[PDB]
Amino acid sequence: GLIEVERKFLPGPGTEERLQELGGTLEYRVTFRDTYYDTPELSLMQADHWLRRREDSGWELKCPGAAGVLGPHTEYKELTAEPTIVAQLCKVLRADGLGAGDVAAVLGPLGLQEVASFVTKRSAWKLVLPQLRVDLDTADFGYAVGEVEALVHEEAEVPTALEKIHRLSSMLGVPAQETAPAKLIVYLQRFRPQDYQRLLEVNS
Repeated sequence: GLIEVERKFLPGPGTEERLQELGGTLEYRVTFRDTYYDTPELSLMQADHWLRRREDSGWELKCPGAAGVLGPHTEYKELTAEPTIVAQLCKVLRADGLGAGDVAAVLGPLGLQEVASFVTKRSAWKLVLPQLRVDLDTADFGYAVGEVEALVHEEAEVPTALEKIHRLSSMLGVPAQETAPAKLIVYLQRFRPQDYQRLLEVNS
């Protein structure tokens, strides 16, 4: 139950320089491979849940922290304990008690399948005020996207995190009303358009 509060944006030529000028430091660069999973009907995505396997690492379910109330794609609790990931997968897909301690065992009984696997290179920036993060991601299919991010522990901490993230974003030059899609979504646009389209359709 670590809570990610986030705002994606398309980085510009001056993004990194502005981050430096604000006292930000580049903490690490990292390449990782992620495989995303869903049912044929895309039940998780439609529920704004995001299941992936970080290759060589472990599983993660992103669970929306304020569905309905907040605008979408703003707040996620990141589940990494597999017994909890399973419990929650069964909850959203409406399967019963499976008796499952692990996701791999749960994949077939729940009708979950691989929908994407791709490599990302990340530059991870921190701002040391108690801290904000700015990840700059370039996926292996050419899409560059950024994310201003706060990690909190309490849902009570979320309104403040939002304000902080909104304010950092302005200072980086991101128009109040700009949005940018997740890497996964540009992946579907490019390689599985029929899935991208069904997601825009059913979301109307």
